[PDB]
Amino acid sequence: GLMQFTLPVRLCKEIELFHFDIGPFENMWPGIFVYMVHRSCGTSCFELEKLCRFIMSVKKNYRRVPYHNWKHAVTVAHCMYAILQNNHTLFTDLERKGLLIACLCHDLDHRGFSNSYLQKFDHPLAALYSTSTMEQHHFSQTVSILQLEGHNIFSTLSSSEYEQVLEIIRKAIIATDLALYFGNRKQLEEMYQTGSLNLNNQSHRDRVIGLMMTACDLCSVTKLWPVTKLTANDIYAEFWAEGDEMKKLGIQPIPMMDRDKKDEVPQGQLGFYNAVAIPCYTTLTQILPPTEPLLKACRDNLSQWEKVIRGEE
Ligand SMILES: CN(C)c1nc2cc(Br)ccn2n1
Ligand SMILES: [Br-]
Ligand SMILES: [Mg+2]
Ligand SMILES: [Zn+2]
Repeated sequence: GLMQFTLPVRLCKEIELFHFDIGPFENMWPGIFVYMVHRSCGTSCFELEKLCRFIMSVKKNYRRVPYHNWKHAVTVAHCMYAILQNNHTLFTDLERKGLLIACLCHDLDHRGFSNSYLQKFDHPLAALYSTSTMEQHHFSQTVSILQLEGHNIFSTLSSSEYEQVLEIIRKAIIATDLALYFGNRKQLEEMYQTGSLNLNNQSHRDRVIGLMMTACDLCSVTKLWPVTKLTANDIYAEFWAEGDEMKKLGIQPIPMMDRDKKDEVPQGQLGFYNAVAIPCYTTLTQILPPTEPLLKACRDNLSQWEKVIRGEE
């Protein structure tokens, strides 16, 4: 009970900032996650023995793909940590517990392919779940791991608190389906501007937690330019692999995914910052003013992609 995790000074300070990079030392990522849980939640939220066993089973069930991997899991959990710490009083005990676990689990057993590719492939998971295919699988794997002997980090919740936290985690993971993001932000935009947004309305919290999840999931666009630039390589390596597999099914992939059309990437990143990222962190800043640094960092990187196009790097 008296066993804190402590990090080296540079990490101890930088981890509090939205733009923190968890680094290339895999073996430190579990301790980073626990540190965050302890400061975000308490030293008491989870039995350390069970948490550690839950973390290492979650790690095992992320695959060795270029981007949708264990590092992404922890990166996305860190962004949620930064949002929760800069918005101390807005979130219940259960939400703080549930959301860091949601973020760590959100891409469990991802194979590096989109919901579209599963459906064109006719992957079994596409028959089991017609929408938010991978996201329903990710929630399914989370529940599977939670039910391994020794792994129930929630065992000390009441029956009804347990049901609420698994419901927070399910909606949180489903919301990482970018197809659902557009409508979810449109509604939050209207609710904010007409003044009807009410954080005591459960259906409204759900929407706001969904946007937080989109923001954490996209947080690679809110890092320092060199982190953003190198992560984009990993993202495009999955896209081009998926484009290769589309060609194998006899389908010309969208250009984003065509490795013959790399030249078009900087313009494609422009489109994405403008269509998805900027609107996402704008609406999030409006709802949760202290998340402004994510918007500012996102704008800085949009500006960096504009420079790539103009031939200035
Ligand atoms: C090109 N689009 C779909 C895309 N998706 C992402 C997600 C993140 Br994080 C960063 C860049 N991109 N680029
Ligand atoms: Br990126
Ligand atoms: Mg995902
Ligand atoms: Zn993700």
